[PDB]
Amino acid sequence: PVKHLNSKNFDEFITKNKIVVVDFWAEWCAPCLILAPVIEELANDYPQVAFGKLNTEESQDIAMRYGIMSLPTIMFFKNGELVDQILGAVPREEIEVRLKSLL
Amino acid sequence: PVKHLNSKNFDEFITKNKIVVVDFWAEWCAPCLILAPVIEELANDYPQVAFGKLNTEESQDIAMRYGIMSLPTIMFFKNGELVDQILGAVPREEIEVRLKSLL
Repeated sequence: PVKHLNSKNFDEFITKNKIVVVDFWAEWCAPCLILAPVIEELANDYPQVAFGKLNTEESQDIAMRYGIMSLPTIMFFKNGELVDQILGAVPREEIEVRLKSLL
Repeated sequence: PVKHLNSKNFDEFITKNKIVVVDFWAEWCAPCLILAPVIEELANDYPQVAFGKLNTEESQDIAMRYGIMSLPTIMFFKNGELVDQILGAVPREEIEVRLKSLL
């Protein structure tokens, strides 16, 4: 249920979907890899939210445009606008409380 | 004067050199790219310190071993041991004050 985002489809994803979570990650980032299964299970439980993953090395232009630097970066979008973020691994509860507020 | 480090030569670099600075960076990281010229000029002024750069995407095993997550990460080594770090872009003065303490 988690979309693999790229430079070409990123804008469409956050435009067509009202409430969006984007996981900005990298292959070398241990907390990123650790967080991925929890993002997957959250995507399962919250089909009313669109979840996407953006590999910073793969889509460097998206990473730069958002000034990504601290990983994982979990960004929350509503109506195409960045409304919240989490920097670094956090508990599932941290993500879930922020999701429920946006819903 | 800044060495390009990789998985094979990393340990040697921080072992053979008593005082070392390592710049952990990525191509998509704007503060990383911004900081690179200042690292270069510092390497110029401090030939008594070995400076190296480690591209996280290139040497993922080194990145993971050190639990790198927040970029740029500037790590300071003495006798092969991590003794200080800076997370994120900082002024040159921040790096220079920490360098002078280690010297």
